[PDB]
Amino acid sequence: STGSATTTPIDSLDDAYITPVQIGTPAQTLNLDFDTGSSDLWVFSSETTASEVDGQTIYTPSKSTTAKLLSGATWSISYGDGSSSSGDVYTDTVSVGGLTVTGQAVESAKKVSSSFTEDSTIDGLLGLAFSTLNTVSPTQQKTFFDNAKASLDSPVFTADLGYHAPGTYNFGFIDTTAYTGSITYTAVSTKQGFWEWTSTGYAVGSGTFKSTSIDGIADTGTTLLYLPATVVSAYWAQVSGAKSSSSVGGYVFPCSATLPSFTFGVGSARIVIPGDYIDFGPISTGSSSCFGGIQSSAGIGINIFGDVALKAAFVVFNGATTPTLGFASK
Ligand SMILES: O[C@H]1[C@H](NCC2CC2)[C@H]2CO[C@H](O2)[C@@H]1Sc1ccccc1
Repeated sequence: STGSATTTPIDSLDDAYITPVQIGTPAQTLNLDFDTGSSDLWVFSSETTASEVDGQTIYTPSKSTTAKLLSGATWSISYGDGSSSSGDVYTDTVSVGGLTVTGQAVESAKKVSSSFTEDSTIDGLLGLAFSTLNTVSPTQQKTFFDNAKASLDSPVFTADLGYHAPGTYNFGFIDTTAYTGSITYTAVSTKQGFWEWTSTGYAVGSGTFKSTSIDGIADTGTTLLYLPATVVSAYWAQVSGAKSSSSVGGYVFPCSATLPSFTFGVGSARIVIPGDYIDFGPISTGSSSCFGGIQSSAGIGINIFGDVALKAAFVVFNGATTPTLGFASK
């Protein structure tokens, strides 16, 4: 089997991407944030505290003839930005782009934090990291990919995120028309539950490539590119007037600037992030100070190849017995 679904930016800055997902019988379609940095599939629901729902589409398990409460099961998660959600668990039928999993754990939110409430465009998350990170207690549950894997033509999924444009998530096959040149595969460590790999270095604009190992995670659920302070300083030093602002919470730059590209290494291959991918627009409406799309990971504990990096590539999440990651230009 295979599946193929279009993923769409939630706003003009590509702050996140949403992908339609069918849950239950009859289908209830929710727009979920596919997140390769977490392992819970959770949704706004009929159980979510009413004051914490503000325009999201909800899953109503009582209207699904295939929904079954998973007795005694609860979940609770918190993300890097300090947002969180929690609730109870159903199993139900879940389909993505024509690929169907029966008995998928669908984690129904009873509570969500303010950031989730305030984002009307995201109805929940679909985790695609390793199932060892799944938060369901007392019995940990499998991700959609882990449940689908054995049925797939090939045990893989691919992320092809667009810049200011729709893109695609494919399950079970590699669309050889969706990239240029070859896909370069690189080793993954699953020891922290992430698609964790080591980039071979970087360049800023037309500058010389610096060979240096950068361990980080391929994370579709993180908007920006978070890298070591040394690397980030080298990037922003090439932008006149750019500075790290403690008040704003990172590097900002004059909106009149032309940003240089940023290249990262995948083995001997190179992925080039165009400068405009690194522009996240005015810090507040009407400001001429713009927020940068490359930021320091110093306060995080891990480097994160988020959407700013991934959208510059066709990315293969290879879930073979020994997982690997593939990157191609496009
Ligand atoms: O990019 C943000 C995400 N924003 C959601 C998007 C709709 C706007 C969420 C999910 O994860 C964090 O908060 C990351 S920042 C991060 C920081 C430290 C560690 C990991 C990630």
